Amino acid sequence: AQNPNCNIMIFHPTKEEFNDFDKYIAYMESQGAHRAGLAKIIPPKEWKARETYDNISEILIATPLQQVASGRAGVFTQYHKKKKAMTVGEYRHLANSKKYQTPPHQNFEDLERKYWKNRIYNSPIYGADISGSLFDENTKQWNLGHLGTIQDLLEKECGVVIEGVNTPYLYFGMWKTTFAWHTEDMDLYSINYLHLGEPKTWYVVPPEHGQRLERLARELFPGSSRGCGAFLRHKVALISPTVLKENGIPFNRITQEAGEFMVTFPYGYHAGFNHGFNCAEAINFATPRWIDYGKMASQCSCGEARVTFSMDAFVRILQPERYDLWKRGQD
Ligand SMILES: O=C(O)CNC(=O)C(=O)O
Ligand SMILES: [Mg+2]
Ligand code: NI
Ligand SMILES: [Zn+2]
Repeated sequence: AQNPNCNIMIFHPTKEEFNDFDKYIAYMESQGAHRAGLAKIIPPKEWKARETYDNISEILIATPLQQVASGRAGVFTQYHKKKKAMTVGEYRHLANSKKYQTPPHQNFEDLERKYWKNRIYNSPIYGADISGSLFDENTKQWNLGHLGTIQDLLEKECGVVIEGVNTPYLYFGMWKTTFAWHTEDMDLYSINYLHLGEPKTWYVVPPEHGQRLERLARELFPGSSRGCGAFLRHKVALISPTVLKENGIPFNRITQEAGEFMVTFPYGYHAGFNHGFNCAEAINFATPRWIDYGKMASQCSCGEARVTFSMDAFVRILQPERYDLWKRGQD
């Protein structure tokens, strides 16, 4: 069995290997990459996403979100307070302001220590889930707006034609902006490209051990767990690496830098934070191997999770027994 310790693997495809996306995901899995829940892919030196990032300042962040924490430094939740619209140029100036800018630090490990010590005492503002793309239309390799759609994959594997679309999303981050512990909708894959700016640190639990994380989370967030049997789908809970180690939870960590892709695998729980002003693009995707994970994905039906239009068909076809309860949580 490849990668039995579930380490995060890093890949360096050649320009030829970068042509066929599906084939390279299957190759990474042949080497055991999915066992980690997360892999890094460094593009060949010949590749670029677009020519420059000099002309992005007029993109609008319609609903910036202030991430307000509650709890203790290593075990906390966050809620998202809506703020007034602002452009990417305005957001970049805000991220660089004395109130929000990255502090002086020695290296990534020092900054990680500072994050976990001090995150809860600040409320950073995040631009999230902005439909759009920064890939040039002429970039033919690993262009996250030109991937095969999840609806087409389901139709190819299972024969059922369904409604829905699958488009990318942009993220604009600052120091201490935080992504809570979660798996993807319907335990899909994700891919994330860091277009520009400062790094993103990731934490991940191997898919084979995800239920260990879920059990700790029920212990640590006992009111939330009573409220909903899949409350991690709410995407509000944080647990630090120190707390995970104290509780024996298997996990790994890695820092993504600008120009690098990350792939998350089905049922790989992940969380992380941004180092300073940055912009990422991400989308969900599927392969044949996903279908069995989609069929078994937990679901939130309490009302909190609310998700895209295109999840309806996935639940309807893959999880007909759960569909009526889930749709009620949508309504
Ligand atoms: O960068 C982010 O805020 C979130 N990214 C992910 O959870 C992802 O691509 O799956
Ligand atoms: Mg612009
Ligand atoms: Ni994710
Ligand atoms: Zn719920």
